[PDB]
Amino acid sequence: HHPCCSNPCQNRGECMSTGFDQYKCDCTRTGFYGENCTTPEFLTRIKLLLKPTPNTVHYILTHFKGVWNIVNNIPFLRSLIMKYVLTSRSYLIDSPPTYNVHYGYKSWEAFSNLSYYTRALPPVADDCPTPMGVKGNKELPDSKEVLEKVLLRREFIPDPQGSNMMFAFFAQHFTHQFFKTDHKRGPGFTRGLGHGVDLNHIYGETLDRQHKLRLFKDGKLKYQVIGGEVYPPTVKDTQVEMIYPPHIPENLQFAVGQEVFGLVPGLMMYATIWLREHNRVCDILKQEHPEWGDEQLFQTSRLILIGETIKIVIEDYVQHLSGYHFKLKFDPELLFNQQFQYQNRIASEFNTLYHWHPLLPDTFNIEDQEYSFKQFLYNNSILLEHGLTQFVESFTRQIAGRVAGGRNVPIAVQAVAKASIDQSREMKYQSLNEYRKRFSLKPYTSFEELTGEKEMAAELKALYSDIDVMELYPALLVEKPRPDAIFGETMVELGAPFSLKGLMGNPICSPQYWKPSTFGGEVGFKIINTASIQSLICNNVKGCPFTSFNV
Amino acid sequence: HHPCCSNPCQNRGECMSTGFDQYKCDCTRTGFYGENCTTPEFLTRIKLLLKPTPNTVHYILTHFKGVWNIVNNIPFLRSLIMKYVLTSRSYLIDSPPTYNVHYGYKSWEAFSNLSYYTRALPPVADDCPTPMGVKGNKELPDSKEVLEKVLLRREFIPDPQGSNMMFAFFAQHFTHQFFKTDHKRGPGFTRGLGHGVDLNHIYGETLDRQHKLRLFKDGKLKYQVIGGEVYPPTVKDTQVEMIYPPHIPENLQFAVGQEVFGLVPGLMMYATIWLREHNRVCDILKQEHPEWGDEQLFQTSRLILIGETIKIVIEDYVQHLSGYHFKLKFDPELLFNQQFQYQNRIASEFNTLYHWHPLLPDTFNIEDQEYSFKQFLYNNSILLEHGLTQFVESFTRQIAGRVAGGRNVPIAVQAVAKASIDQSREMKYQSLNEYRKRFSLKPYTSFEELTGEKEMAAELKALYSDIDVMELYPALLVEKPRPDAIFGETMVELGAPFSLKGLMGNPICSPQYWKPSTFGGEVGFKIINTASIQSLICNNVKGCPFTSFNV
Ligand code: COH
Ligand code: COH
Ligand SMILES: *[C@@H]1O[C@H](CO)[C@@H](O[C@@H]2O[C@H](CO)[C@@H](O[C@H]3O[C@H](CO)[C@@H](O)[C@H](O)[C@@H]3O)[C@H](O)[C@H]2NC(C)=O)[C@H](O)[C@H]1NC(C)=O
Ligand SMILES: *[C@@H]1O[C@H](CO)[C@@H](O[C@@H]2O[C@H](CO)[C@@H](O)[C@H](O)[C@H]2NC(C)=O)[C@H](O)[C@H]1NC(C)=O
Ligand SMILES: *[C@@H]1O[C@H](CO)[C@@H](O[C@@H]2O[C@H](CO)[C@@H](O)[C@H](O)[C@H]2NC(C)=O)[C@H](O)[C@H]1NC(C)=O
Ligand SMILES: *[C@@H]1O[C@H](CO)[C@@H](O[C@@H]2O[C@H](CO)[C@@H](O)[C@H](O)[C@H]2NC(C)=O)[C@H](O)[C@H]1NC(C)=O
Ligand SMILES: CC/C=C\C/C=C\C/C=C\CCCCCCCC(=O)O
Ligand SMILES: CC/C=C\C/C=C\C/C=C\CCCCCCCC(=O)O
Ligand SMILES: CCCCCCCCO[C@@H]1O[C@H](CO)[C@@H](O)[C@H](O)[C@H]1O
Ligand SMILES: *[C@@H]1O[C@H](CO)[C@@H](O)[C@H](O)[C@H]1NC(C)=O
Ligand SMILES: *[C@@H]1O[C@H](CO)[C@@H](O)[C@H](O)[C@H]1NC(C)=O
Repeated sequence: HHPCCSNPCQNRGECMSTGFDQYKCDCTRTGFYGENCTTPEFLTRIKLLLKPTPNTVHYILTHFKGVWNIVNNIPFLRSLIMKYVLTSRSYLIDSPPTYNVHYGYKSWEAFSNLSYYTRALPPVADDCPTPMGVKGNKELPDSKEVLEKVLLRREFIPDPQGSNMMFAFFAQHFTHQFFKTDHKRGPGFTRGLGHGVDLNHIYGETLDRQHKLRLFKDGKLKYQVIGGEVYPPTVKDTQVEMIYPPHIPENLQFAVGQEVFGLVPGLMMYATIWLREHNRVCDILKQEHPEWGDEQLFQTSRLILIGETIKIVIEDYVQHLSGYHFKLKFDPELLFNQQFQYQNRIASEFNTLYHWHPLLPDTFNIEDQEYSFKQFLYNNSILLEHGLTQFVESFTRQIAGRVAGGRNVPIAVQAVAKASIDQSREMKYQSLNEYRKRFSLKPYTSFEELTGEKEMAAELKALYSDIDVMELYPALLVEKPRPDAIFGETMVELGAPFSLKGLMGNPICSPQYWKPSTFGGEVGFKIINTASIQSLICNNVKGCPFTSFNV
Repeated sequence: HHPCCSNPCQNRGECMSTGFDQYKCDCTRTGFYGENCTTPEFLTRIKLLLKPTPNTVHYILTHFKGVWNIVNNIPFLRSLIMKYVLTSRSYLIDSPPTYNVHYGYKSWEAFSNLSYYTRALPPVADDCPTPMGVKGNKELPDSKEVLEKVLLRREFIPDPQGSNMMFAFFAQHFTHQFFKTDHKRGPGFTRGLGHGVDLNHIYGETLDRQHKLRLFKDGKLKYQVIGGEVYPPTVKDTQVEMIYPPHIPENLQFAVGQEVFGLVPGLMMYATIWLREHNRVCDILKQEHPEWGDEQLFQTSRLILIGETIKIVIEDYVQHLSGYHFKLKFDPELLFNQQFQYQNRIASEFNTLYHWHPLLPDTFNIEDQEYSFKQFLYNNSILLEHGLTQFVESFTRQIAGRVAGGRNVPIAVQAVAKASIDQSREMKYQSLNEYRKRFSLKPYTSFEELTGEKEMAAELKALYSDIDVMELYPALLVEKPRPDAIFGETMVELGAPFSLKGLMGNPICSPQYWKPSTFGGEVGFKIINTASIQSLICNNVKGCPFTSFNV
């Protein structure tokens, strides 16, 4: 078996076979040396005793509301802090990217082939003696047992942070531009070849789909008017392929950039809101530039919408998820004198950790109705019946589920939850503890320490035996949450570097792009820098209902 | 007409229309302000009073051999100087990239579509009153007339810097991995989607082509053995498409990563040398790693050859061209504490300036024979007849043509020389003087100042009327050379930023890749960091003949 199977190399050191049964660790720039990269250099030892733990940092950022209130009002100070949040998080991501499901060593194939998700840790080699390497039993516990014992919802557990359905649907719509598993090829492959925030879920992944969605007048997207309301055009009108089961009537097959977005009326609500936003931006641009043509109106609006998206995601979405009293800021200039790579490759494990199915409620409650999963799925009649204003007002009020803490996956999606476990193993993911060490976190020393509780911990001990072979995905969903929080530490500490990297990595954030003329002048540039989830709804939904990401 | 037609914004200010007959310049981070970005800030005023001209710096680099001898052997000084070279040149290149032939403003399409070459200057708008904007006549002079009066060789002008045919064929083999114009789509499009030094000219641009070239044993590339010598395998054996006339003997239809390389035996010489190098690195790695299979042997050799290529290009090829007494160094670590983007997009103008037609001799002299272009073209028999040893010995001794200085384009390639002019015009290139200002050079104030001479200057004055509409490509070939140099200022000052950017921008130069484990341990790493043009031939050509890029 591969001499690296036991993952001997510590502290981001890299393992290489040097014979059939010997390895060498490459400790370059890790700040450690010795056979396994565990002897700290003097200056490292100094950093290690002065580094606060992630839990300490969390405490600080979630208390002293009064101090943060002052901090938030000193632009100089707010910038300093926001800069440090960006730099520290991004240093954890390999960029240019390295490994993928087929390459546990760096290769040109893994670097150059955009069809793969990248990998933050290399796969476990095919010939290892146990699924996690050398530890644990020959087989991992039946995934149906893991799912049933510690993942499936008994009573609905509401998110104590107050996340609503506007938030759950925003997360689903936004992340589905960059998590687009290519099932013809397997779970380690993506169809999102732009690998980030390019708004392909609005404009289409390829030029051909974009051209069928565009009106070719005024920079606009095609649309239809139903009952005086603007909605996406149909499949029949556009020839844009969409995934619909065969019983969907032609007039109900809306066409949008992402072909799975007809699956869910919460996804279509966002699709329709963003299509309106693009056309509203074209209108403002045409007023600023009566000399411009359609192609430039269209491309400039798309750049403006990419900036609006990043800005909302940082200052509304991540803000709300963080629970911080510090006010996060979208400001590309904070990086202009730092070392930072303006590029991103989507990581398989970032896709895995975003499988937030416990966020889903037991029913979808719009106005006086409570729809089951079966009535909601595929059913865009519900959208037309109630209308966008009612959808916003209903979803803003309805609470989502807690994600960490265990037993909160709705039964309606049990096959999806089981697939995440199975596919993690097909992709030969290393263990939870290897992933915690990869992200500068202490390994968990027991199931009880992971869960913070006794009963789920004891079920997992019986299922897995050894904490060091506990798997990443189920651990994210059973992990002890922060006090009154939606997530536990592992979710935050992996999720935040992948997220900030992907947001800031965008070329629009680069110094040659981040200038008013990129966006058609100061008016277009202000649209980005003042965008918000409330303004997005206010500008594009009749009556301008109030909204946010909390109930 | 477009109000930016006259190129009103200076100092890398960006021009935008603000109504039908009005523009705004965006002076963001230029160090200038005012309507056209021409009023310098105080620090800018200071930094401009202190900056030496390129010709002063070139003079210092090519004199005081005595001092440079000292500097070359003080590793700390050498590194400090090489560091400054890398950083100051790279800063001129937009990265992430911006314009292309269809987009004279930033857009997602121009960012994301890898089929385009990028553009260092936006194209002249389609509706400008003259080819170059607003200056000059309604039509540029007939390209055949410019070609015949100032470009065509009367008698062969030797390169005074002593470049040889090893150098000339190395330039052509090396640059044709990244200049691969997609003539199906147009001159502003490329088939080299890796946009740099990925060695697709050895390994194939696509995975399907790579797999047909590979042996699948020991990491190796397929090959044949003719009269005891190793050569690339055939088109028949591999089913790899190559460009060859119908008459070529089956066994001379050599198949290599790049489809056009059977065109010229000097290109097949280097293809053959590099195929041998790949398989020799396979043998070294198999010895080091008997545990490794074919796939990892193949990928790790590729990474190693990519490193060897960068190494030789900087320390042999660019060293030679530069004329400097300072010893250039390939060392990724010099950029580790600098701001630098590990990515590259090939510029259309870098392709245009690399049209080094005048390097070609009047005949190709091997051993006793002197072959004409007609006899040399598509003729791999000559390679087999003389053998690689004789190739290297003859090409090392045969001098190449001078590139600048005018009238040195061999007539056998006059059609290609005329195409460079016609296609520059189709891609709506801005003028020489706009390019010189883009790269911080003073615009030429007369045709005489451009050429350093009278007769060509007078022909060009009558052809073009205004120096501000002289064209880039033909200016590079008539420009007054540096003293006994192969190139003028404009060639070196545009060429060096594009070159060093594409060299250092490669992911293998990034801190996560630049580690001995990437290359299979210390043995593979050393192969890279001790590569030269001499060791390349010594290891792979029977008898280990002396070679160099000069004499
Ligand atoms: C972001 C939070 C979130 C939410 C709220 C959510 C809500 C819902 C929902 C009700 C509206 C339904 C019916 C489903 C059903 C599914 N989900 Co999501 N999912 C979410 C995050 C994800 C992610 C991320 C993936 C992987 C997508 C991929 O890789 O293509 C996923 C995968 C799936 C798949 C697998 C098919 C595939 O194309 O990979 C199904 C089926 N699920 N989910
Ligand atoms: C670098 C030095 C160099 C040399 C020594 C050289 C030597 C030779 C040679 C010797 C046997 C022959 C027969 C030709 C003939 C040709 N050259 Co070159 N070329 C060179 C630099 C280039 C470049 C760069 C291009 C554009 C390549 C592309 O875009 O595909 C080119 C283009 C061409 C093309 C067609 C592609 C195009 O873009 O128009 C032909 C045909 N030529 N050339
Ligand atoms: C990168 O940009 C290239 C230049 O735009 C582009 O090539 C172009 O692709 C389009 C659309 O696929 C082809 O045009 C076709 O448009 C309609 C679509 O319904 C067809 O029915 C027409 O008959 C026509 O064939 C363009 O001809 C083609 N232009 C070229 C090759 O110069 C690439 O598609 C873009 N690449 C990517 C990844 O987007
Ligand atoms: C290097 O890390 C390795 C891999 O775990 C260590 O090797 C194991 O060490 C344990 C405890 O000392 C023993 O069971 C064996 O000696 C090792 N196992 C195997 C399979 O060899 C090693 O001791 C660490 N090396 C150093 C020098 O600290
Ligand atoms: C910016 O450049 C513009 C356009 O190139 C200048 O306009 C010219 O300036 C002077 C007028 O005194 C003349 O040389 C030209 O006849 C003018 N041409 C046009 C089209 O206006 C303008 O002055 C520059 N602005 C500044 C403030 O320097
Ligand atoms: C990226 O890698 C995938 C997986 O290797 C490649 O997909 C395969 O293409 C091969 C070789 O042409 C085929 O035999 C199979 O049809 C594909 N295998 C799959 C999908 O798993 C893909 O071609 C690569 N992309 C690029 C640009 O090279
Ligand atoms: C391409 C990826 C770009 C954006 C991804 C968007 C949202 C994901 C945000 C967080 C995932 C879980 C951790 C939450 C981050 C809050 C903590 C912090 O700001 O440090
Ligand atoms: C893809 C880009 C990578 C490599 C470029 C390859 C060759 C370029 C070399 C010459 C173009 C003219 C450059 C002369 C540079 C010498 C001066 C200097 O180093 O500053
Ligand atoms: C080498 C191909 C020459 C083709 C001749 C057509 C162009 C003639 O051009 C003339 O050539 C003369 C001879 O060198 C020069 O003295 C003139 O200045 C030049 O205009
Ligand atoms: C779809 O939802 C509508 C409400 O608009 C409901 O009346 C109908 O029964 C649903 N259809 C299905 C197939 O569940
Ligand atoms: C090709 O080269 C051979 C020598 O190897 C030469 O004698 C022959 O004439 C050439 N063929 C053509 C078509 O010129």
